[PDB]
This record gives sequence, structure tokens and C-alpha cells, in this order.
Amino acid sequence: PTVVGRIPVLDVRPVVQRGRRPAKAVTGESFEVSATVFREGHDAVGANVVLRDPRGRPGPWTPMRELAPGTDRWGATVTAGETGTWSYTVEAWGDPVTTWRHHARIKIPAGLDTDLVLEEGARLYERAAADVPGREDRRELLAAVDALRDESRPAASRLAAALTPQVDAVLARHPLRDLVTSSDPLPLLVERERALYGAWYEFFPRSEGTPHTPHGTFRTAARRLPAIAAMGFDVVYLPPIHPIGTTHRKGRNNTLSATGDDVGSPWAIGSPEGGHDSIHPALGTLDDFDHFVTEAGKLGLEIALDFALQCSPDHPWVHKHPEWFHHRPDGTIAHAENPPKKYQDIYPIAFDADPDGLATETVRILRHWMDHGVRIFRVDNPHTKPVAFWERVIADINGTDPDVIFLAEAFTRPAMMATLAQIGFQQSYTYFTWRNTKQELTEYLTELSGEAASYMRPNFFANTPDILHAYLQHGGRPAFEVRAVLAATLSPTWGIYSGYELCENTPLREGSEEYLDSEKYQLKPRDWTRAAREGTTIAPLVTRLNTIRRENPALRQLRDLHFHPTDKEEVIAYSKRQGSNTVLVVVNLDPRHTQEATVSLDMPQLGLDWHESVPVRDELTGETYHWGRANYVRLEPGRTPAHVCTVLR
Amino acid sequence: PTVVGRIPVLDVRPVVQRGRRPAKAVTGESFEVSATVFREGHDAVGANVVLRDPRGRPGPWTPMRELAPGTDRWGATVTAGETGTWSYTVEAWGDPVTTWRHHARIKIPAGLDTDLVLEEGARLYERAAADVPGREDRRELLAAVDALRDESRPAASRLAAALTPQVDAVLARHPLRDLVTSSDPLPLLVERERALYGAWYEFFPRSEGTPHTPHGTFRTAARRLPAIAAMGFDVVYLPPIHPIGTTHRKGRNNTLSATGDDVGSPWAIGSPEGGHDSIHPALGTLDDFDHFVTEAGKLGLEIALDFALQCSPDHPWVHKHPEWFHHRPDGTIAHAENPPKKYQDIYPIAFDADPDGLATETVRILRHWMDHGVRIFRVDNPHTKPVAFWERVIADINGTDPDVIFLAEAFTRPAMMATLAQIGFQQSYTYFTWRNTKQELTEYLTELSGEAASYMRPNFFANTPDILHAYLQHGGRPAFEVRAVLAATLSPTWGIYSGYELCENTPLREGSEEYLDSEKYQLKPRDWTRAAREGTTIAPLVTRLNTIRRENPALRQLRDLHFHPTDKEEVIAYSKRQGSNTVLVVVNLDPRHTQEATVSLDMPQLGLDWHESVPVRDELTGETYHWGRANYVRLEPGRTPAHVCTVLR
Ligand SMILES: O=P(O)(O)C[C@H]1O[C@H](CO)[C@@H](O[C@H]2O[C@H](CO)[C@@H](O)[C@H](O)[C@H]2O)[C@H](O)[C@H]1O
Ligand SMILES: O=P(O)(O)C[C@H]1O[C@H](CO)[C@@H](O[C@H]2O[C@H](CO)[C@@H](O)[C@H](O)[C@H]2O)[C@H](O)[C@H]1O
Repeated sequence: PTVVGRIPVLDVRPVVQRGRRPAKAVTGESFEVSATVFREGHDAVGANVVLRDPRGRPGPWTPMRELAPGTDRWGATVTAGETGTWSYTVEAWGDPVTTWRHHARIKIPAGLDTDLVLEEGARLYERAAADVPGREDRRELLAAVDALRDESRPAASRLAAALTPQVDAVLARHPLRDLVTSSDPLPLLVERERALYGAWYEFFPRSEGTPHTPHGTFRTAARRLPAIAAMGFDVVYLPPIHPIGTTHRKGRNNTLSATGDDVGSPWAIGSPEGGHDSIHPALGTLDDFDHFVTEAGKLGLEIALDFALQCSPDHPWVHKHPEWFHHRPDGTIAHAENPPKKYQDIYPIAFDADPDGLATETVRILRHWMDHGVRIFRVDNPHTKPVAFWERVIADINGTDPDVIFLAEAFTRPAMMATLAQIGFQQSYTYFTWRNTKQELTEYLTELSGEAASYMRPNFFANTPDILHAYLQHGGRPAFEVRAVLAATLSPTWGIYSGYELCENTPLREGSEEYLDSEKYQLKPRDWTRAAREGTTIAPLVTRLNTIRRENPALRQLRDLHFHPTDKEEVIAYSKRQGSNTVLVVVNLDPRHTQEATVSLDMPQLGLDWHESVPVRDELTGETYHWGRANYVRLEPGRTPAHVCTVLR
Repeated sequence: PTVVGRIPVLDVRPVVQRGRRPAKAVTGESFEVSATVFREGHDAVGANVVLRDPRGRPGPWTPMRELAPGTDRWGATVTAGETGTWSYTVEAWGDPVTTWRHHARIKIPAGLDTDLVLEEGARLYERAAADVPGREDRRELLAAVDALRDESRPAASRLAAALTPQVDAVLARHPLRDLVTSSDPLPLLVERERALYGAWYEFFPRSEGTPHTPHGTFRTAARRLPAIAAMGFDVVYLPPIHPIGTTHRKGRNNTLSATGDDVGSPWAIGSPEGGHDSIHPALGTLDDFDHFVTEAGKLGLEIALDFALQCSPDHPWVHKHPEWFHHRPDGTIAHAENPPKKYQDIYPIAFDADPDGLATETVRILRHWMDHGVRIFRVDNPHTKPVAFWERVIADINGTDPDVIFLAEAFTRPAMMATLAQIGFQQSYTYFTWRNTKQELTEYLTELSGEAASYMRPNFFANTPDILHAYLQHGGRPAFEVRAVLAATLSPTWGIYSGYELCENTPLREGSEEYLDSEKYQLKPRDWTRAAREGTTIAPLVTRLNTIRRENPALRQLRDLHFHPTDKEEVIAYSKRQGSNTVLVVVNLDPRHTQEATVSLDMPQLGLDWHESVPVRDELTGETYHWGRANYVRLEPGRTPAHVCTVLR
């Protein structure tokens, strides 16, 4: 047996780890399948993609085209349907009709043995006719055959009968394929919509309390949910909801020693009151949690729980499972670190003494929360636990519950970030917060929307409790408006951490990305009613952005994204498209000065001719413009951070 | 089971067709094996390459290094030994000693947990000693352990004992490797030296005749062999040596009809006198051929025969195997073409009626010539026969006779060129003749010496009977001198077609790459003696270039090649290295005007400091220079095309 087939079909993409892991999509998402296809000699080839669903059923006829002249790289767009494990192959073939037509169009006017050429054509169309299932399509081809063979008619007339639109239409649907050769199947994992698309909001239930009871409960925190839903969010991410250790508990502002009624960090999980399968006693009971989840569901909100595989020194595991920790020669366990960050309040887990025990307990814990309606987990620092551990855990959970979504909170080097996505994480945190200039944004999004989209789905949090970027610190409210527009329109999944909409931007100290008086170490009551009344919140802009996203399919996908040139460094422009929906975004990255610029649209990339002028509506204002190949914009901080335009129909 | 191992080792390279075809090397050739290696958490990893020979025996300890900071890409150089099918794996591991040393060097001078730190070190070195086979090496590590544990000595002294050169040497060779994780093996095909390295000379035996008998024989043509050997060539490539058809025979200058004693094209193979297993009667007998092969062998010349799988209309196959041809409805067979070239004197082979019979006959013909000492075949236009046909034929031949070298004459699109190399062709013709500017040469050789080197071995013919480039037509002798220097120093395999030495450069017409009065269609006697006496040959430069190649290992490999910047567009500079051998070449690509330039050498690429100045000898003249980071050159066409310098030791 040979490695190459009769008609070479090579290097089918997308491909992940040479086929050992699946490429990814979600229901309704389109993407390109491509291959290198050519044959020996000089005759034409054709190619098509065969996408098979989880029951092996092939999709519609999906012909490919050569993507660029002389490259022999062919491609076609496919669209994923129901969730599950699909497969795709590329079929390559000789295209004898295209070949014959090319020669015949030349030879017949030249008078070069025309009877012979026309008979060859007749014999080809006879072959084409035999395969065609449709009775009417068959009679149409056979009529062309008889016209080709009518020696009483002019050569040019015999040939023309073989080239009619009626005949073209038949062959376009049912081409004559020679020597059909197939690639080996590649796997496609199709997952639910929310894996790619959704708006996330992070908040601490304990901060949403009452005058008489400052520490929030699930019942008081449930009253915060309506405002979150009203802002258009789909997912609420909660920090760990478990009992918190007392040994080495951190104080306010990340001080080493807690005093008085300091509440400590939620990530310091575990006490004699319970571990990762238990609820902080001040938050209430599992029944109260069920109420919170029910209320969330009523509002169209899904819960994402933080899963942080680490222990306070008071966690029951410490003495129940000593081999789940690395001990020094004096028996002590070194506290966790993420250099230069130190986490004196927790121990990290060790995995090589009892990997089966840890995996078994991990999926038991996850299934407990799954049984109470949690179908999304935000996984804390997965890159400090073994990659194969997550591959195993995610495979186990999704094996029974393929709807569960895992988000990788891995801010680390690119190889690890990519690998975590490839081995199963549905979503990844990204470098978004550290990409703020036009060049940074353009280069990074070109990366994420390109080949990486075959295995990684970005979740653009504009802030987190650990990341208050200098851009926001220096820029104030207009900078918050800018990053919200960017996050919401560049990724189909974005998020903010509570307080973002209040433009909280006071750092721990100059040069830090930590918040002053961080919510991680103290209750952080916020007077939401007062903020709304006084208009000191960008909640309405957030709400508008999520509405625009919900109304425009272009913003609910990742892979179609194009950057358009402008003549100002501070002004970025880009378009996204999905079917007939086109969104055009122009953002002023300068939060302190008005910028005016000319935006020169790459019109063919919009499916428009260079001279055309198209009506657009700025969905942030309702204003309508007519935009073409060159457009004046004037963007004023605090007033017009950006244009978010839809192309009108 | 997980796809990713305990310590991730991913994307091992080289890889060809995702591991379905072998990467290539030849005996004594070095190349880099690389992989992406990293672990969870913040501690160190190491990695090493395990190269296994055809009997499965592993090579020497071969540790890898990270190739660039922050990339997690690791690499090491390996060297291929005896011919055969080898395999290689990458092993990755936690490197606890490197991590412990890093921390210890900090904590001990800071008085931080010193007794605990030193004991942790002692325990590591004990574990290291466990896997050390040599007793003196074990004792060296145990002495470090005992010193680490000596609480009566100062901490700094205890630490220093673990960091001695003697300890380091043991640990370098026998590191403590945690959690060793291996890639799946990848295949490597190691072939003989001549597959990569050799100088080729093409000539027509029939042109070397006598006054009485103008059509040369093998007996008369053998008289040229000493001159070819004296020029330093290793391989003689002969056009087809079989009978030539009379039907539709081509006349002089590729005219359609032969007249009188016209000899026709050797590629129009076959007559009643015999086919591909026969000798042209005017060349003599098989016994005469054996004599020619024997005489060539005595002079260090291997014979490469043309294998052109096509037929004149008079070939025995036309009536013996009609199904090896495509017949039109009137029974006629269309002549072969390579558009826009037409080959009215031959039929192309059709492969889909009897592919088994064609394969069987093809390997029968090859084995006939192999039995008569031909171990190299120049395969005519392999891209107009099925790719899998060659895959099958080459596998069959190399299965019994792995020394046989096949050269693909496929001037076509990149996908097909690459695929032919990948499915078994030992060597490939290239785009060399159409790369003449500094940018063209730099870009193309960067490609050939890069990733492509894992499956393709280039044969740089500076001309062929079909390719007289305009550069040579317009440039005259200085252009011939330049292209010879380039071909000879940029590829370990190069060649010329007879007459190149005489700077024959008259085209069929302006705009053509054909020779006027081409030797393909007529006997072409040459006055070799007169050219030697009148010095109107560049045979001495050709001789010198092959001598320089034979004396400098850097020129007998492909992958190590670096271009150095110059300040003149017409002047190119590059270096090649193999062990302690360094060759620096500077070429003036302008064949008409003197060019002066400053050559700015990338000194670290030469293994030198930027301030350093090194002695070089121009091997074309024997002159010595001292070259550093900035060197002046003045190259006058006709007087000197280039400097070909060795770095003196
Ligand atoms: O930068 P990262 O390490 O990825 C931030 C996340 O991980 C840490 C550790 O779980 C969290 O850090 C908080 O909680 C720890 C443990 O209780 C504290 O010591 C630390 O000061 C605090 O910042 C962080 O919340 C995660 O998002
Ligand atoms: O450009 P290419 O097609 O790769 C040139 C080589 O292939 C042709 C065909 O075998 C050779 O062409 C010569 O011989 C044919 C057949 O006899 C003639 O019709 C043609 O005029 C002549 O050039 C060529 O020698 C090969 O190198």
C-alpha cells in the first residue's frame, strides 16, 4: 500500500496534535476545511469536503475551490450542526469535463479534428449522465450528447449545446468525478453555543449583604442577579463558595495576618466546616445555593463556579490525604506561590503519589456541583497542575456530561496556554488586558481569530480582581468605555469583574495591577442604587453592547475579523461578518484626547466594490451615516469612545 | 489513556506527512531534532534525543537545550551513521537538581532555612547516585552528599561541595531525571553519501565520434571520461541510450520532420531494434556499455541513466501493450506535451488500465540496468506519471537495493515537487536556474536549507540541454563563472551539461531558453583540445571548485548556511560550516560591471566575537586576507567572479 492515493490529497486542516485531539466548533459555527490537492500531468482536479455527524451521516455536497492561483491549496466552508463528535474528510478527483471543455473551446474554432473532439465530449457526457440520479437532469445531459454527435450540424453549434446554463447547472450539482481519492478522517468536537459565545460577570456573593448582616448570603446575593441580567450578561462567575481557612488567613490589602472579623481569601479553601464540596457557613446552606441557582435560571443566567485545586492548612485533606501534598524533610508543606506572588494562606496539591485518588475525588466534587445545576467551571491556575490531569478529568466529566464548560485561567507562556485548550478546555483566559495599543490589539486578535481558533476559544475579561491595568488607572471612565467596546466586539465571549462598571481604578500602589482594598480580602459593599441614580456607572453602555451582540450574529463568532487601515495611531478599525450581517467598529484608543481620522475601508473584504457607498447605523447612538472607501471620524472621550455600526439592508 | 504525557513533549521535528513518511539524512550528516517541552508549575525541565539504529540500538547521550528564551522549544544536533531505517524519540523530564541549585545559591547566602535546603540537596544527589553505573562516579556524588550533610562545616562550604566541576561532570552525563516522558518514535531514512553530495556532468555519447564515424559509440565516448574525472566530477548523467523512433522523428532545431541522416531526440525511445532494455545500435552493444561503465568506475565516476517512461510510436510496447496508452475514438494516441512544449515524436503512458503490469515492467527495466552497474537514475518528468506509481516503484527497488538513487526531474509547482521528494526521490531538480538576483537566491536557499532539507536533496544544475537562462545569454563567460561558483558552493550536489565549460550561450531565439542547434536533435562535436590550449574554457575554475568541495566538509552539506549582509544589491555573501571547517563566499552577481561592497559579517554566526579579526584564504587565487565584522571587496567580472574563502586555523 502507498501513503499517497491516486489523486494526492494532503495536509488536511484544521488539525490538532496531528489528529490525536479534535479540532473544535460550536453549533452553527462556520469554518474552513482545507487541503493540498493536485494530480500528475496537466488535467484539472476537483475536490469536496465530506462532513459526517455523530451517527456517520454525511452533509450536503460541499465543493472546494483553489484558494490562490498556483498554490494547489483548496478550501470550503462547512457549518457544524448538533453537538457531539463529528468527522471530516476531503475527497479529491480528476475533473475530466472541465479539462475537455477547455480543450474543446480552443480546438473547435481552430478546425483541429473537430469530429474527434466532439465524440470525446459525447462519451464524457454519457459517463456523466449515467451517475446522475435525477430523471430530468439525465435527459438534459443525454440531449447534449445527441447534439454533440449530430454530424449534420456545424461544429460550433454541436459544442455550444454542451455548454448551456442548463447543462452547467446539472454538472455543478453532479460533477463527473474521476479516480476519487479520500483523506483519512479527522475528528471534530462540536460543543454548545455558550462555549464560544456569552457575556460573563464576576462578583462575590459575600459582598452583597445587608446593613444588619454585612456578610452576604446566597439569599441576599440572589437579589443582585436581576441587575446583572439587565446588563445583558449570560454567565455569573463566583469565586470559591466554600469554607475559608483560619490558619495563616490573609488580612485586608493582602496583609500577612488577619485580625478580628477579617474574612480572608475565598481561594484559601477548607476548614473543619468542610472542603470543596461544602458551602461557607456565612453564605448559607446547599438549599440556599439551590435557591440562588433557580433565581439565576429565571433570569437567563448560568452559574460558573471557581474550581481551585489547592487547600488551606485547615482543609480536611491535609491530614486525611497527606500524600496529596509535598512535604519538606521537617514534615512541613511549603505555601503556594506564583512568583513573585506569594500565597501564604494555601498549600498546593502534589499529584504523583496518588494521581488516581485525586482524579477520582476531583470528578466527584465536580459532579456534586453539576448535580446542583452548575454546568460551567472557571478553573483556577490550571497550569500549576499536570496537563494530563486536566485531560483526564475533562474527558471523564464530558464523557457523561458533554455540556459542561471548562474555562482555563492560565496566564502563562503560549505553549502551555495552547496545550490546555488542545487537551480539552472549552475556553481560555487570554493576554487581552495587556494588549492596549493598536498594534498590540491587531497582532493579538489576528493570532486568536486565525489558526488558534481551531482549538482555543477566548474569554476577554476586561478586568479581574487581580488585573487592574495601567490603561484603566490612567484613563478613568473613558478608558473603561474603550476596553468594554473592544472586549465586547472583538471576542464572542467577554466579561467584567464587579466594580468595572463603576470605573473603580485605584491601584494598590503605583506600578501595581492590584486593586487598593481588594475585594479578595474584605467585604466590598457597593451602593448600586446610588450609582445608578447618580449616573456614575457605565452599566448602560455595557447593556447596549450586550444588546448589540444579541442582535448581530457577526459579533457571536470569532474567526471572521478584518482590520481596516486608518491614518491615526490612536484609532483602530475593524469589521466582522456572519452571513448577511456586517458590523463595523471604529475605536479611539486615546482616553484623554479627541481623535479625528480617515478610515479607509477595504471594500472587497466587505463584499463591496471600491466606489460603493453603504448606509450604516452607529448602534451606540442611533445616528446613521453613509460610509465608503474613505470616511471621516471624530471621536471624543467621554462622549463617543467608538462607533459600533451595522451595515443596513 | 491521555494523549499528553506526564511531562509534555509535543510537535517533534523533523516530521514528514505527520510521520507517515521518513525524514531523510545521509551517513555522517548532522541535523537538529526539536520539540516543544515544558511542565506544570515553575520548576525546570530537561530533554534529550534518543536516536536508534536499524537494530534498535540507541545512540550516545544527547541532551537538548532551549533554543530561545520563553519559547519552550528545545533542540539538539544528531548525526546519522550507517545507512538504513532509523528512529528517533525525544525524552522530557523534570530536572530537580537544576531547580534546587537555583534556589540553594540564593537561600544559603541569605541564611534562609539552610539546614533544610542542604538536606533537600543531599537527598537529590543520593537519588542521582542511584542511577549512576560507574562506581567512581557514584563515589563522587556520595562525597558531595556527605559534605552537604556535614553540619560541622559552614553552609557556604557545604553548598560549594555540591557544585564542583567534578560533580557537574557526573550530573551532566547522568542527570537525575524526574517523570521521564517520551514522544512516539519518528522514522529516519539514512542513505549513502552520494544521495546528498556529488558533482554531476551531463553529456551525449553520440556527439563524441570520429571523422570517419561521426556518431559516437560507447567505445569512442569513453575517451571523454578522463577529462570529466579530471574536472572533479563524480557522476556522469547520460541521455537515453536506447534505440530511437523513426516515426515523427524530430529534425534539427526541433523541426517537426527529420530529413536524411537526422539522429532525432534520444527521449523518443523505441524501435523494432528494441525498447528501454536495449542499446541504440549506433552506440554499440551491451558489452560496449559494460566497458564504458567499468572505465568510468576506475576513474571514480558513477553512471546515471535517464529513465523516461514514454515511447516513440515505434516502441514494441505500442503493439505489445496497447492498454498502456490512452486511445482516442479513432484508435489514435495523442502525442505527449508539456504545455506550451509539444513532443510530436512520443506517446505518453496511461496508467489506469494496467498499473500492475507497468510497475512490474518498470522495475524489471531498472533492475536490468542495475545489474549492469547503474545505481543512479535521472527520472524524466516524473510529475506527468502518478505520484503513487513512483512511490511504489522506488519502494520496490530500494527494498532490495537501498543504494539506488533516484533524481526527480520535475520542474513544476511546489506541492508536486515536494511530494515527489517525500514519497521517495533521493534528489530533486530545483528552481536554481531561475534564481539569479540576490533576493531570489537568498529566499530560495533559505527555503532549501531549512525545513525542506528534511525530505528534499537539491541537485543544482547550472544549465541543462533545455535551460540556457537569459542570465548566461546576456552575461557571457563572467556569468558562467558566477553561476558555477553559486551552484558549487550553495548545494552539496551540483552539475553542468557539456558545453557549459565552453560558455556556449547562443539561444534558439531572443526570449527562448533553448540552445540554438540543440544537441538534443543533432550530433555536436566540440574541439575540446583547442579550447584547452586557447584558454577559452572554464574547465580550470570548475576543477578548482570541485577540489575546494572535496577539501572542505562545509561544502558537502546543505542545512548549515547563513547569508551575511552587504551594502550592494549585486553582491551576495554567505557562509557554511561543518565542525571546524568554515567557508565564506562573496559573489558579484553583476557579470558586466565591477562592484565594490562592504561585507558585514555576522560574527557570532561564525562562532567569533564582534571585535575579532580572522585570517582567510581565497581558494580561487591563494591570496590571504584578514576579515572581521566589516570587509571591503572589489570584484571585477572576467578577472574574478567571487571570493571563496576558508577560515584559516
Ligand atoms: O495570578 P493568579 O495566581 O493566576 C490569580 C488566581 O490564583 C490565586 C491563587 O488561587 C488567587 O489569589 C488569591 O487567593 C490566594 C489564596 O487564598 C491569596 O493568597 C492571594 O493573595 C489572592 O490574590 C486569585 O484570586 C486567583 O484569581
Ligand atoms: O521540460 P521537460 O519536459 O522536463 C524536458 C525533458 O522532457 C522532454 C521529454 O522527455 C525532453 O524533450 C526532448 O525530447 C522530446 C521527445 O523526444 C522532444 O520532443 C523534445 O523536443 C526534446 O526537447 C527533454 O530532453 C527532457 O529533459
